[PDB]
Amino acid sequence: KETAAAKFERQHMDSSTSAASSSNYCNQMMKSRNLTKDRCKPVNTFAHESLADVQAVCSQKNVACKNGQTNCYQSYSTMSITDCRETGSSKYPNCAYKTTQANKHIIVACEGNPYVPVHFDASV
Ligand SMILES: [Cl-]
Ligand SMILES: [Cl-]
Ligand SMILES: [Cl-]
Ligand SMILES: [Cl-]
Repeated sequence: KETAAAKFERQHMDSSTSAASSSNYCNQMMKSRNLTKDRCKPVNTFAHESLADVQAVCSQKNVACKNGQTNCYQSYSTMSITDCRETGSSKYPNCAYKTTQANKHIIVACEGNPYVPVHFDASV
């Protein structure tokens, strides 16, 4: 079974590029990160910062999660991220995604030792 730390890294990390280069970024990344295997994952967000910078968020501004938990952390500075969401024509096994790139603060839930991000809550 995939660990909660590695699951976040597979779903929400993309340090290779600075930003989403094209509209086909999500269609390629959702397939490459195995998020369209048996079901097209409706909403997923990739971060375009180094692994150390996203892991550093857990020791930053402590905020409440959307569900009610107190282990979420908002980043101090705005980070380059891309939100991938299914379009109207998206239907398995032909998953289609909308690519939207913007610079925002990231909010991530952190747990364990070392204290690393496991869930991507939202972006502000
Ligand atoms: Cl791990
Ligand atoms: Cl997400
Ligand atoms: Cl680590
Ligand atoms: Cl998540």
